[PDB]
Parts: sequence; structure tokens; C-alpha cells
Amino acid sequence: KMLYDLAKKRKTVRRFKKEKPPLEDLIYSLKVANEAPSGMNAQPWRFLIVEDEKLKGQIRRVCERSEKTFYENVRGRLKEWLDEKRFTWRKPFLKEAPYLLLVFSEKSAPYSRESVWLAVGYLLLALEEKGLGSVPYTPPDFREVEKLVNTPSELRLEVILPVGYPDDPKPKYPRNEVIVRYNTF
Amino acid sequence: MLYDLAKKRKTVRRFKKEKPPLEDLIYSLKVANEAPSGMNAQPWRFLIVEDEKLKGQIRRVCERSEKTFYENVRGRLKEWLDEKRFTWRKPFLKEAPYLLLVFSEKSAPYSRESVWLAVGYLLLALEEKGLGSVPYTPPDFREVEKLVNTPSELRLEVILPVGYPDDPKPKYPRNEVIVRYNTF
Ligand SMILES: Cc1cc2nc3c(=O)[nH]c(=O)nc-3n(C[C@H](O)[C@H](O)[C@H](O)COP(=O)(O)O)c2cc1C
Ligand SMILES: Cc1cc2nc3c(=O)[nH]c(=O)nc-3n(C[C@H](O)[C@H](O)[C@H](O)COP(=O)(O)O)c2cc1C
Ligand SMILES: N[C@@H](Cc1ccc(O)cc1)C(=O)O
Ligand SMILES: N[C@@H](Cc1ccc(O)cc1)C(=O)O
Ligand SMILES: [Cl-]
Ligand SMILES: [Cl-]
Ligand SMILES: [Cl-]
Ligand SMILES: [Cl-]
Ligand SMILES: [Cl-]
Ligand SMILES: [Cl-]
Repeated sequence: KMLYDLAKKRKTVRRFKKEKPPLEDLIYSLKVANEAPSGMNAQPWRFLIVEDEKLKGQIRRVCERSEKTFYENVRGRLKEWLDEKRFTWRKPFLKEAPYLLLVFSEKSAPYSRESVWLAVGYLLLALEEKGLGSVPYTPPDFREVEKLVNTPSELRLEVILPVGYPDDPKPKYPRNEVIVRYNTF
Repeated sequence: MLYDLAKKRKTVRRFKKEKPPLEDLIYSLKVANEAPSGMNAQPWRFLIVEDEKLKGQIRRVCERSEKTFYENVRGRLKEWLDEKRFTWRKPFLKEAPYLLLVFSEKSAPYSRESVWLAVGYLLLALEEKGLGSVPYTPPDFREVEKLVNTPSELRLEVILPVGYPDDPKPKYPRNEVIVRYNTF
């Protein structure tokens, strides 16, 4: 009934069915995202929809390689969190998802990154509305993925959003109570 | 429908005098708090500024910085601000009943990306609740941070004046999304 319910229900999806959602469902989510505010109304988001299996595999293996090295080297709170949740460098969802939605920011636009991540928040809620799942996937290095898809120098790959029908995704992680202070710290 | 909420939402830089109930802001923060974040760090922190003197200080600090910004701005930037009739004046920093300051946890991985994602949620929630907002980014964050005794571990991301809308200014255009497939 409420946006809160939609936001509450929405959780990471890293398990996907093979079945291809209608393009319109994914395009819907871009149309919602595109209504978002942005610095100087530049609308600095650009979308690349990757579906080609060979290309998905190339992207998967580049990310996995990058991740494997990262997993050898990560420390601190991130390592502790990844270890406890038994994450590894393997990223099968980059092949299994029917879409990889690559989201780029226009580097030259003011507050381009802030604006695109804001729009991604819109986008994720829209996907949830359509019964699609995703995960903001951010490999350690984006340069090689950018090269794989011939990214122009003007654009920065922000995130890989695998999108598909969820396949019994694991439960939402907890949320701490929101932390609100008044007037000053 | 979510598209309707997103499509209708526009910037609000002019607010009614009446103060909305705090519940509606808190609702919006609870929505934001449901957003994903890198390693589920939930790296957002919120400061609600209501005190009139403090809002005034924030307003004055930002305006002084904007004055300098506007003295010097040129090119594309200048043309857009001119055509939209922006000036260094930011009266809504004083006149909005609430300034919602959004901070990111500097040390949290993916903190900036996560907080701005959550700001997306937040803005939709404010719209749902019938409130207006503008993501105001001051030219000098540090001066504002000091005004509210920001701890060194936090980074101010954005000032969101929040109130009942009183802004007739129409939403600016949105170009149709043009997608690409597989490669550029
Ligand atoms: C990251 C970001 C920073 C912004 N900074 C400012 C700002 O400093 N001053 C301002 O008046 N509006 C600011 N805005 C609001 C934009 O100008 C506004 O979102 C854009 O004009 C589109 O407005 P509309 O949704 O009503 O079409 C900012 C928006 C974003 C997303
Ligand atoms: C900026 C950002 C980057 C993320 N990067 C990754 C990632 O690289 N790999 C991954 O599996 N999940 C990634 N996530 C998903 C988070 O792990 C997830 O949002 C968090 O665990 C909360 O999940 P939940 O909403 O299901 O509770 C990312 C999320 C955000 C916001
Ligand atoms: N921060 C400046 C410039 C600005 C305005 C609107 C924007 O979307 C971005 C930047 C102002 O408020 O006037
Ligand atoms: N990118 C790495 C590490 C990571 C995992 C989850 C996150 O939320 C953030 C980072 C992975 O996908 O395994
Ligand atoms: Cl997620
Ligand atoms: Cl415009
Ligand atoms: Cl950049
Ligand atoms: Cl899952
Ligand atoms: Cl806005
Ligand atoms: Cl957790």
C-alpha cells in the first residue's frame, strides 16, 4: 500500500531464473529512473542493456578475475562481513541473469555520480514493482568491463545491475534503526 | 504506480509557512533506511535542523559561498543557471521548516553511492507524503559541517529543505531514455 512496504520488501537478488522478462519491464524501470532529479537537470545516466551470452561471459570472467584478486587482498570490516556471509569471487549471476543493465554516468555533468546513484534508487524500486530482482554489482575494477563494451571516454561505468526474475533469493539482511539527530551533533 | 510518483515529483524551493509533522519526515527516513548499501553498512546519517538561528546561519554561509560562485561561473553552467533564473540567493535555507542534512559514513565501503541511492528512496517518500524538497549542494560543505558540529567520521552529502510545497515552478523536461544494447 505504501512506498515503505515496497522499499521494505525489496532485497538483493543474486539468484535468477533463465526466463527472460519482457524488455518493457526493464525499460519501465529506466523510465522511472529517468524522472529522477539530477544536477542541472543534466540527466547524466546512460543505460546499456547487455544480453549477448558471449559478452555476459566476458564481463563475468573479467569481474571474477578482479574479484579473485580483491578477495586475496581485502581486509578490515569488509573482509569480515564478506567472510561471515560466505561471499566469494565467483559471480555466476553475471551469466545467469537474462539482462546485465550497465549504468553509466556522464562525467562532465555536475554532481553526475550523485545524480546517477539517486536514479539507481528509483530504478531499484521500479524493478521491485515489476517483480524483477537485481543487485548493484560493483567489481573492484571497472576499466576492463568498460573496454569490453566500447565505453566512450565521456562515460563512467557506475554499476552492473543483473536483472531477471528472482529464483528464491535469500532473505533480506537486517536494518538498524535509522539514526536521526536534531539541529546539531 | 511508482512511475506516477516519480513523474510528479519536482524540485520545490518555496515552502508554506506551516511546519509539516515530524512523522512524515521520519517516515521518509525509514523508507530510505530500507535501501540497499555496500556491505549493508547503512552508511547514512540524518540531521534534522529546525532551529531558526541555525537555519539562518546555514543560509548565510551558503549564500556567501554562492555569491562568489555566481560572480565567477561561466560557460554552459552559467547559461543554464541564467535561463532558469537562479541566483546566489537561497531563502529556502531559512524559510523551509526543516533542513534535512544527509551525511555519509566516510569509512563505510561504497558509502557515497549508497547514501545517494538512499536519497532516491527518500525523495520518493517525501513526495508520497506530500512534502517538497530540493537537493541543495552548497559550494563549501565544510563550513556547513562545522555549523552543526559534524563528527570527522561523517561527510555532509546534501541539504534537503523540506516543507509543504508552495513552488509553482514546473518540473523541467525529461528526455526520453535512449538505451543501447550490448556495446556502444
Ligand atoms: C545531486 C544534485 C544536486 C543538486 N544541487 C542543487 C543545487 O545546488 N541548487 C538547486 O537549486 N538545485 C539543486 N539540485 C536540484 C536540480 O536542479 C533539479 O533536480 C533539476 O533541475 C531537475 O528538477 P525537476 O525535477 O523539477 O525537473 C540538485 C539535484 C541533484 C540531483
Ligand atoms: C553501492 C552498492 C554496491 C554494492 N556492491 C555489491 C557487490 O559488489 N556485490 C554484491 O554481491 N552485492 C553488492 N551490493 C548489494 C549489497 O550487498 C546489499 O545491498 C546489502 O547486503 C543489503 O542487502 P538487503 O537489502 O537484501 O538486506 C551493493 C550495494 C550497494 C548499495
Ligand atoms: N548550487 C548552486 C548551483 C546549482 C543549481 C542547481 C543545480 O541543479 C546544480 C547546481 C545553486 O544552488 O544555485
Ligand atoms: N564486489 C565484491 C565484494 C562486495 C560484496 C557485497 C557488497 O555489498 C560490497 C562488496 C563481491 O561482489 O563479492
Ligand atoms: Cl541489493
Ligand atoms: Cl533543463
Ligand atoms: Cl567521474
Ligand atoms: Cl539471492
Ligand atoms: Cl530536485
Ligand atoms: Cl548485515
